Amino acid sequence: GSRKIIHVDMDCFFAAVEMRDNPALRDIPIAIGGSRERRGVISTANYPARKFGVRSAMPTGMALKLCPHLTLLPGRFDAYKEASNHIREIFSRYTSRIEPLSLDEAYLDVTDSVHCHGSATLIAQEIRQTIFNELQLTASAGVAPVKFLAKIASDMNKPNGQFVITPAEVPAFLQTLPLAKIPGVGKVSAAKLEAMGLRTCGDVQKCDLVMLLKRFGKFGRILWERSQGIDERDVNSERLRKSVGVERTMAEDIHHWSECEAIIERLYPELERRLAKVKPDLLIARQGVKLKFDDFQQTTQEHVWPRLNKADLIATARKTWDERRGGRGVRLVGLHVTLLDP
DNA sequence: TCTAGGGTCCTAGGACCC
DNA sequence: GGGTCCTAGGACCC
Ligand SMILES: Cc1cn([C@H]2C[C@H](O)[C@@H](COP(=O)(O)NP(=O)(O)OP(=O)(O)O)O2)c(=O)[nH]c1=O
Ligand SMILES: [Mg+2]
Ligand SMILES: [Mg+2]
Repeated sequence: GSRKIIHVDMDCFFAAVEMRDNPALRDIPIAIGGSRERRGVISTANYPARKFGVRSAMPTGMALKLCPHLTLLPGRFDAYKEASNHIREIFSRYTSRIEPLSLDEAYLDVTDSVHCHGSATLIAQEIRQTIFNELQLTASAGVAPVKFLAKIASDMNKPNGQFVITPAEVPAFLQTLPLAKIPGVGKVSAAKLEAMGLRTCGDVQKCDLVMLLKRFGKFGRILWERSQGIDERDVNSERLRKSVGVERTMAEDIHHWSECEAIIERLYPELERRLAKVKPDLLIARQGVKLKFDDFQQTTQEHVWPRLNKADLIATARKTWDERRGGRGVRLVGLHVTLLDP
């Protein structure tokens, strides 16, 4: 009962789309992100820009100090979305067991595919080809017996490549796998783990499960499992959006409620529009707001509420402003909704 | 250099129920 | 005291 799992992952996604649509962007360093003056960060960068050290999540300020000729694009989301719709129609030609993780990424469980003589490797290659014809965008892929290994595999041979891991390669693959490459282990976790001489899955193999649950709860089980190649999570295909939010970071910290209110007036129409798309009657489970202060502490307050409603979001924001700002400057105001359950 | 905006999932206490 | 809902917040992903 080995499953055949594919992870497909578009190369340089936003930047690739911008380079296809404008060829002159191809060989010069580019990134999608907001300007330095807008306090922006980098969404992604093309390869000529990564060469300079530009990365996603990097303050644009730093990107420019690292790469002064950086061309900065604002991003065209409908174009990325269009591409994402296309690559999912392509997957559906191969299986209906498709679990998208974002615009540019999806798991596929092809275990029971009678397609490329049942070869998970050919299906992958054939998906990547056909995405490139049809879209002029390259993708990379990872083939493995479980979700997370397929994900790690998809990074191993990018851009425009793939990587297969068979059950037989699994133990050698894990011995040296750093924990930080496990999805769900980021900076903080990696540092706590490294603080106790745990760097690889091989280090974790040697640990006791009881102590691991004691010092991490459910996370430590997951760590213990994945360190062993164990990942019983099924490719889902039935997931639904749970929430929607709209937030803006000001060029300068605000200090007056009039300013906050004015921000909210512009945020609201945008949230209404985006919600109307998926819930015309605007019916919801919870609505609330978000402030982030100059000490980067962020606070949210949200409450049960039957329908998107501007005035209540403003009143809630005023309470929050008045009750938990303690004279700090404010860098960010946000609106938020929790969707109904079914 | 100076730290986005779109989300998901998990944890933890009190309310509330039984 | 165990479920589960409510609200707040953190880590992480893309
Ligand atoms: C990680 C990340 C990605 N994104 C956007 C831009 C990317 O083009 C897109 C896909 O994410 P990715 O697969 O993590 N990165 P990528 O596709 O640009 O690069 P790679 O080729 O997959 O390494 O999502 C951000 O807007 N902020 C982020 O911090
Ligand atoms: Mg990608
Ligand atoms: Mg991705």
